[PDB]
Amino acid sequence: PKPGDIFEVELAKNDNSLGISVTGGVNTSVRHGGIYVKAVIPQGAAESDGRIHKGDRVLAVNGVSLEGATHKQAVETLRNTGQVVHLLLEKGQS
Amino acid sequence: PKPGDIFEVELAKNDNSLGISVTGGVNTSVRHGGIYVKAVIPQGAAESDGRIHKGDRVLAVNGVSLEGATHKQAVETLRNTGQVVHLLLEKGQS
Amino acid sequence: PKPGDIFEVELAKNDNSLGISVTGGVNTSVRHGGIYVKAVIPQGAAESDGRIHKGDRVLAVNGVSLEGATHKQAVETLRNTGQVVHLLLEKGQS
Amino acid sequence: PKPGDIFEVELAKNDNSLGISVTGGVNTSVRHGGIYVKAVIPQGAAESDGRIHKGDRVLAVNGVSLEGATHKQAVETLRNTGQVVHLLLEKGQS
Amino acid sequence: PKPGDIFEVELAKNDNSLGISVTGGVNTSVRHGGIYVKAVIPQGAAESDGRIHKGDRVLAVNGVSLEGATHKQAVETLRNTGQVVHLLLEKGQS
Amino acid sequence: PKPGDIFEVELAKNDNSLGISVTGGVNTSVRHGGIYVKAVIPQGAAESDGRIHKGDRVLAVNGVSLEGATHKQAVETLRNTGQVVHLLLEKGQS
Repeated sequence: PKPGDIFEVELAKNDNSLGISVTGGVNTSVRHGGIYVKAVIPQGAAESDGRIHKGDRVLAVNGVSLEGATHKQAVETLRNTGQVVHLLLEKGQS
Repeated sequence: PKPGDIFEVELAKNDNSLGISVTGGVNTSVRHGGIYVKAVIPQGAAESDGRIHKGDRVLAVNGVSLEGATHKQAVETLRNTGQVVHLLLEKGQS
Repeated sequence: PKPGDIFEVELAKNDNSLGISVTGGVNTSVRHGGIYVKAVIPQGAAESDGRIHKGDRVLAVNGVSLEGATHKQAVETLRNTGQVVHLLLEKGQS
Repeated sequence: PKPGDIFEVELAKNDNSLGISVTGGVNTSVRHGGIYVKAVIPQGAAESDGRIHKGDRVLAVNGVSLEGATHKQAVETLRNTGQVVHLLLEKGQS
Repeated sequence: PKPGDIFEVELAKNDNSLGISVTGGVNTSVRHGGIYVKAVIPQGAAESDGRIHKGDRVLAVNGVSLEGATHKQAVETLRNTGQVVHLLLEKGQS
Repeated sequence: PKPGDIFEVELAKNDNSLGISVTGGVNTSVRHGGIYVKAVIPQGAAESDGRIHKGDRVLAVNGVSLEGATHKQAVETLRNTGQVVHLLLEKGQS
């Protein structure tokens, strides 16, 4: 994808983690309060898969929008998932 | 989804089980012979994922309709899959 | 698709009709009480498209299951759509 | 869909209009700057289709995110499309 | 999409044309015997839609691969469709 | 699917393998340089899943076309993936 493009992934966890950290939330001044990929963890699931990078916006998890989520809630939403997770993203770096 | 809506999931097994029991089949008097989720097994894959609930109808597995399946046939169709399974469902009533 | 396979189409109406007649519904003795394609109307939209054939089962319209529909209800659901309609189907026999 | 659910539509224009008006954008004082459906025009494309309503958020158009878009920019993004437009939404009216 | 990316479009015809011309086929010496977009016709459907460009590869039409098609067969496959057509493409080089 | 149909799968690895061996690539004399399933490994991931068979063509991996791939490039593309891999295929003859 190009920056700005929507894309979706079915991401399998490794070590029961998606291998990303997130930044943002409505409680934050992070732009518009969105949830963004802060970092892909070395040798983690996201990195091995290769489609998600720092800067991508996480729009939804398993069919549910993250709109209105505080940081705590976004993290919890990502954790409260099974071994394969459906993620909807916008490609960052535009 | 709301009751009646179509949804799809890619569900990873836990210890080779999707963690759902089903009821129904053409051989039964259940509704019109359809395959429905009887229970989401505690601690299982379907429960962790959080999208599938008791009463949802399973319409297809890995791209093949369950039409005409007996109960036994549906159970075996669900078992005879790999580690991640594509499921097409209709959301049940609350 | 082969018989039994799930497929979907986005079908544009010709002169406000999808060009399919249906058979079945829970008030009939058509198998499983399902809604099936009775005919692909000559010169109509479904015929021109080429993917839908007599005997295919219509599972959903614009994201909403036809589960439990009477014949009349199914016909209305098809008719109460805009110009392009999303249809979910099961490929029929022979 | 339930409020908060992601959904997508392929919507055909009527009289070269999708038959919805929008509110919001980065510059505006509305809802985190996101783009929301303000109204569905009577007899219009979106109304006939029946899947989009006031309050839904428009996440993307033809594969491209509306993220960071101003009002004018969003309104034009919607206009510079062809006869059928792919829309990604979040169901509103919690 | 970036060059090499898969993308899909539901394209409504304008004046009964998709507004694209193609090059290639197993009877030509075009690379891989593939079918490529030769031109997008000014003011046509593809151009208004904005997602398809010269050099993109057409992988499939309405669910069917163009693998092994001669040039005339590819053209006919494109023509022998309804008012809205599902196209699977690979993004070409710019 | 029928021969020539497009299908997609989300395939989970078993013991870090997709359970398929492929043949072809631009450097080979196989077909028109495409990447094809040579075998599915007994008791492996692809076999258990049941949708991919010898002769199917792999068109893309995780959203990126295998156009122009040498064999070694194709294999590396398959390997440089996470635990669940999105594959786009054309159903082979028979």
